[PDB]
Amino acid sequence: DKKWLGTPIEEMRRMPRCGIRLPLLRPSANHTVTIRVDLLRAGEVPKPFPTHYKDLWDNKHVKMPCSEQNLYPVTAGSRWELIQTALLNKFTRPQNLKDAILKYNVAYSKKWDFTALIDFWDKVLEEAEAQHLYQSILPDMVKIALCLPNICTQPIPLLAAAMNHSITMSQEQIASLLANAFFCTFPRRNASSYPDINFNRLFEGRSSRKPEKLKTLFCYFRRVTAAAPTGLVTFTRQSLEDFPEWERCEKPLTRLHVTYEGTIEENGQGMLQVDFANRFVGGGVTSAGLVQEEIRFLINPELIISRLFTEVLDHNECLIITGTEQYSEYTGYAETYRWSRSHEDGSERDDWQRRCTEIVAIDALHFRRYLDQFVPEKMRRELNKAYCGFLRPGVSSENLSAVATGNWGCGAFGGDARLKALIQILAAAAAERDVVYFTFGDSELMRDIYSMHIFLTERKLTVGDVYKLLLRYYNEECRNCSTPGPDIKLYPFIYHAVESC
Ligand SMILES: Cn1c(=O)c2c(ncn2CCCC(=O)O)n(C)c1=O
Repeated sequence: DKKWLGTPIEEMRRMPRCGIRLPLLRPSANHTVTIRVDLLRAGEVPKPFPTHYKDLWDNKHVKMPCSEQNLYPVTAGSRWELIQTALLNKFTRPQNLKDAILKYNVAYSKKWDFTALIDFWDKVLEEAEAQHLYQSILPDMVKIALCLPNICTQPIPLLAAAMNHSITMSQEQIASLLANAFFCTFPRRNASSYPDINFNRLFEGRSSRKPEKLKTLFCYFRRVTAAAPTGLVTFTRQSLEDFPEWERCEKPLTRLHVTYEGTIEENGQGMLQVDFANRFVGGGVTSAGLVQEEIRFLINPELIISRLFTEVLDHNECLIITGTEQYSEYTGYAETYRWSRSHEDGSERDDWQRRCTEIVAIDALHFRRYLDQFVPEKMRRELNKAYCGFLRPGVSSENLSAVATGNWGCGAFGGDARLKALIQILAAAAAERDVVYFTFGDSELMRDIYSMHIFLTERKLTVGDVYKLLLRYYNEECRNCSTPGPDIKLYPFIYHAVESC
């Protein structure tokens, strides 16, 4: 019968109800705020601050396509003026859009393949859908792109490695920026520690995934150019310098809800939603990937702009994004992913007019050899990564939502689900958060995670006791194991070890 086990999900803390009343929104050395805070009002489009466009062109800020420093060889010409010229033409065929984008990307005229764009327009859409795309959606997208200097007036700092810094910007500013990314306008982003931002890889090859990606993104573009979204989104890079001594951590485990049904994004509303991220945030979203991270970034595209400014994550870092809106629904996953329909996001907004949706990008390690992940160094790494993603310095536990997650770094990256579940349970306990864990049809893993959790909680083991058990497993079954897998599985080992004692 049972579709879930443990603590009822109803009993887990959610935003906005668990939330702290926010401090007043204001810019500081660690918080860039790109709108008029004095004028922020529910239901109104935020007004950019400053009033007039200010340009920085340096290695600490985004290089804006509308910068006077964005030049091209004629004698230098203004590449911004060239962009305007190229994009302010009627498109009636996909080649027209390709050629427009190539006018200010001349160096890529042989490298960039547009097959997926051509096939989407010509071979996937119905004739009327194609016509709507080129008569309405694309010209609307061009106009919001070309409005960039009136919309994004404030230089945007890069979130570079080791910085602890936030950027709070409007959904409207994001929309403008992403339309630019679609038209591949961001300079010096094509030719190494930053993800791709321009959408050029979205247009290449013949993956059956590409039409679904494109439909999902057009769903967003149609929505945000028809009526400006009125909210804000904050991006925070978080870097911890000190990590727990896990073997000494005396904290108790927290509560668990575990289910083989539901999704993170729908069932975990209001909770801290894990993005199973690439270290290059968004991974394959505007190229060939389509698993958990790429899906979330497609259905909540404001996530994608993190790639404009977020340097590759180091082992002690994460990215926390608050306020992204869901614009699409889907079915399937990976090679069966399909766009279903438009989504009307019902989420409340906090006092900064952010949707009460908090997502954290934590990248797992890739394990070439399965046993490599049980090495103490590798276990501590994953614990500390997840801990960084879950910890909110200067917030009490009662104000912290549950963590909504699942088999983080399992699948392509070769992670063990039962290990990673326990790692996350320990990270969460240390950060004083409950765990809501989704196994996506895998009912045996639901029961196993549940049985281990209740076992350890009833015997009141601490984070440190459990971590020492993981060390014993490494020392006794892994370190001098003759074979690809060890003699005894982790969970059975832990049950025998504690029941022994
Ligand atoms: C993280 N995650 C999943 O793992 C998931 C899934 N749906 C099926 N699955 C299971 C994997 C199915 C597949 O491998 O194609 N969803 C929606 C998901 O978020």
